[PDB]
Amino acid sequence: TYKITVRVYQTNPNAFFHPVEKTVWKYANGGTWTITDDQHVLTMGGSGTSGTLRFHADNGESFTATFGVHNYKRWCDIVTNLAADETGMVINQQYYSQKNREEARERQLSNYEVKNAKGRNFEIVYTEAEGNDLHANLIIG
Amino acid sequence: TYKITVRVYQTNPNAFFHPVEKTVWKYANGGTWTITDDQHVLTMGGSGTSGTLRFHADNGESFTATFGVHNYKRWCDIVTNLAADETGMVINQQYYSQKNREEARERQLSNYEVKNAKGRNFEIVYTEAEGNDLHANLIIG
Ligand SMILES: CC(=O)N[C@@H]1[C@@H](O)[C@H](O)[C@@H](CO)O[C@H]1O
Ligand SMILES: CC(=O)N[C@@H]1[C@@H](O)[C@H](O)[C@@H](CO)O[C@H]1O
Repeated sequence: TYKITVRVYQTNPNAFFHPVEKTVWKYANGGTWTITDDQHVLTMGGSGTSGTLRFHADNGESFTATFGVHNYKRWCDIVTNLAADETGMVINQQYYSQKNREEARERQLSNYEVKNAKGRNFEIVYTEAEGNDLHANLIIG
Repeated sequence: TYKITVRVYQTNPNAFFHPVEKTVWKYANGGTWTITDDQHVLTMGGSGTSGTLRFHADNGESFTATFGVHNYKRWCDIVTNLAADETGMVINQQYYSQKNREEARERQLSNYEVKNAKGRNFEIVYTEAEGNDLHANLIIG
């Protein structure tokens, strides 16, 4: 099994984001999202699956942060500028069907950042980036 | 918009279930799962969508409880004896393509119960079953 423990950092007082969806993809015997000490903990049955957290702010901004393991190496991606019909479960499935998402997963990134249309930065950084007990920061700008 | 507020009653000390996935379907401008006063709150953009909570117990038992609005009336369904590849997001999507799930949704039930292979009962009952501010108990046997 693989575990990814996620700590969320919010740095900008002009918004407040909160989790509104948490999904687990069906490969590698699935998995579970739970909470321990205010951290989001994804446990997966083996290498080859992932889970997505969707966040929403009062001002209408939203994004997904997806975490997984591909051929025993961690990966992550952020999708911003979400339309109302781009829920977390829609995005999570796309990592195994849609070319640009698949390629993001295949990059096996220990860190990734992107800006939305409003210019806000979002970053994931794995602070424990190897082995079966993985830890990442999600930093919202 | 439609809101469904869910209170979880665990009645049997021989197991302990906790939520491990919370998904939102893409129709009707999607929606959001949040928590207020230990209650799971689903808000949806209009009629025609739903959200799934998956629960897991440390003895290996699990189930999905899905809540939504179909043709302006609440619906619910429970799926248990889940295979490892039947995550919450898998089940949630099935309500919009798999005929038996579609039919369960279209029944617009305000009350439903079912047993798993171990003989445990699971029940959803809407205590406020009318209008746009809906309230349900999820009762674990
Ligand atoms: C601006 C933005 O969010 N771009 C995302 C990018 O971060 C992601 O790597 C890619 C593939 O999933 O999808 C894009 O929509
Ligand atoms: C034992 C069990 O979970 N049976 C479920 C039933 O409750 C549900 O109405 C139906 C359609 O979704 O799918 C079955 O697998």
